[PDB]
Amino acid sequence: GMSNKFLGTWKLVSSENFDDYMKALGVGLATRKLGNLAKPTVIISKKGDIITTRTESTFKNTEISFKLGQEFEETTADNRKTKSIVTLQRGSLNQVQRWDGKETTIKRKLVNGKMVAECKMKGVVCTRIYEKV
Ligand SMILES: CCCCCC/C=C\CCCCCCCCCC(=O)O
Repeated sequence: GMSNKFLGTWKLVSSENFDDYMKALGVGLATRKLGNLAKPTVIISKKGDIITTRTESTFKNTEISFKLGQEFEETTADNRKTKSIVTLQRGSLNQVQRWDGKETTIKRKLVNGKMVAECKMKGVVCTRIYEKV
């Protein structure tokens, strides 16, 4: 299952290409400006087979709870209503969001104790690095 090394509180220390990733999602300028300034905390916890991923920032908070491999309804930080699935692949916690015939993926993996999130849509790739708090 998911490594217990994912569990805990993570703080964003680096973000590369987030603006173009948000543009690809259809996020408007004012929102992108605040999104680029945000340095969120991400909290990953588990209760039984239910994993919760909570994101906290001054601008927006989000929270998803899911079982691996089972589709769930998600509301994203930019208020998309998606159908999402999280899978485990070679230690990587991989989230796919689908809405209106579109798709984006967020792959979270542990690298030397950091969590690295790779966000992909329409060939635009964003990398966000988090440190454990
Ligand atoms: C990080 C999301 C909350 C704070 C920023 C919200 C600003 C704009 C909403 C549009 C961004 C939606 C995509 C967020 C992807 C975050 C991936 C990650 O966990 O690093």
